[PDB]
This record gives sequence, structure tokens and C-alpha cells, in this order.
Amino acid sequence: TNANDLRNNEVFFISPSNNTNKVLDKISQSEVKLWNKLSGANQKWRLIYDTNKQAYKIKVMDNTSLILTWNAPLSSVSVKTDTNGDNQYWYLLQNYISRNVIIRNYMNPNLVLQYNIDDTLMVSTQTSSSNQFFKFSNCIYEALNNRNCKLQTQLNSDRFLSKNLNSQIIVLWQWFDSSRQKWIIEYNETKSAYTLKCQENNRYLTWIQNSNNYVETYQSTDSLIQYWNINYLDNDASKYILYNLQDTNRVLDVYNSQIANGTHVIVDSYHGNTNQQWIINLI
Repeated sequence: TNANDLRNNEVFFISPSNNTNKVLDKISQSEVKLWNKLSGANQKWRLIYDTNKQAYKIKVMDNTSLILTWNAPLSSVSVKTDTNGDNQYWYLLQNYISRNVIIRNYMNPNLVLQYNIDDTLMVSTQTSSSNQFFKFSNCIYEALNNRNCKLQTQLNSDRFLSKNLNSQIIVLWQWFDSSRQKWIIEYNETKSAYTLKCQENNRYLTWIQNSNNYVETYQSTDSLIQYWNINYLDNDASKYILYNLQDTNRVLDVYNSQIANGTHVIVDSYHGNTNQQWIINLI
């Protein structure tokens, strides 16, 4: 799959190459360690790419906004407040075939992140050992791919993304355990984004481009209007934003932030308010 590619603005589990069941974990306010995979937000990391530097920040997703930091001149690493230090940027360079990634410090590219036998991390000069290889696993792909899900607006705990009765228009509706409110989320390798298929009619969440900008269930198409970048909110892994591929500045949104049954769901310019936030759960 290309779903685990080192894309800007995606969120990952970072594992030692020798153990897919351990992940980089912010255990305290400052310390990181490899730990049993639990999927808490303190084990999830957003990549923020700096094009000028060709290097990334690696930000924990537990709400603290702390970033992986080499404690120069020492060999220790920590999570620290982002002060844009050169020691806080990392090159992420991938072996295409093995999928292993070296995490190389920007300030001193002689040094790479290393995991030790005792599960601690440090920086070190480069060897040929697997203790300097990491695997990256996109969190959302792991959790949601090929799953039957429901999507709740943050606006109200009992209003869900629903195909309207006897029309293709997609609206908010209270839960009634209906196939019109159940969505199969599937990653499309070609578009590198998701489709969401309504269980009732086997048609897909699609931006219908006119002055209304409604979403409707629509037949399978290669057109970008049917494809969605499902992401966590920038600093909240408990909520989702869905950006449409036709215009990735536009997102799944609730018309006028209304909560009434039948309220139109639309695609509108990103602002990131609660009307654009969605709670996705497996059925």
C-alpha cells in the first residue's frame, strides 16, 4: 500500500523495525520510550514538513503539541516545546523496498535516532544495524480501512451522516441503526484517499459541484469529487476533518451549523470549527 507513505500532515505510529507491536510513546511531559501498542494519542505523531529544510517536525498528538527533540550536545532525545531549533527537525528517508525509515537529525546529520534493547531511545552515529530502522504506520488507515462506520457531527451527540429517504442528498439524522447511516470506508490506492460507501444503496459520498455544494450518494467515479483525505483535527486525535480531493481547501461541513434532522451536509471552505468536525466510530 501507499497509505503509509511519509506524507506531510499525516499521523503515524512509529515502530522499531524489529517489533510492529511497540511504538514511540510520549510517556511523560518530557520523555519518550518504545511501548506496547495501545493506540492512545500519546503514541500518535503528526509529520509537519519544512520544505526549506527538506526535513520534518514530529509532533505528538496528545494535545500538548510537543515535538521530538535531540538534546544536543548530549545523546538523549525528549519531547520539548517547539522553538524551531535545528535539533527539532529530522530527515525521514525511506528504503522503498523494505519500507524501513532512518530518522536523521537535521542539526547533525551524522546522528540518527536509535532504539535500544531496553526500549529507550537516543541518537547515535550510523551503523548497518536494524536498531536504527523504523516503520511508519498511518493511524487512520490502520483503524478505519475497510471498516463499516458511522459519522457523527461534533455539533450534536445524536446527529449522523445519513442518506436522505428517497433522494440521493446526504443530511444529518438522529441514530436509528439504518443502513442509510452506515458507511464503508475504503482507501483507494490510485487517488491515495478514501471513498465512503453508503450501506443502503452502495453509492459513495460525493461532492456535487453547483451553487448548493451538497454532498450526495453518487455512482462510482474516477473524478476527485468522490475522494476524501480523512485526517484528525490538527491537534485533536479524537475528532476528524474530511477534505475533498477536488479542492482540498474544502471539507465536509454542516449547513449553517444546524442540527435538525434533514440538515444538508455540504462541502465548504476549511475553518475547522465544530460544524466541520466529525466523530467516526466502527459499527
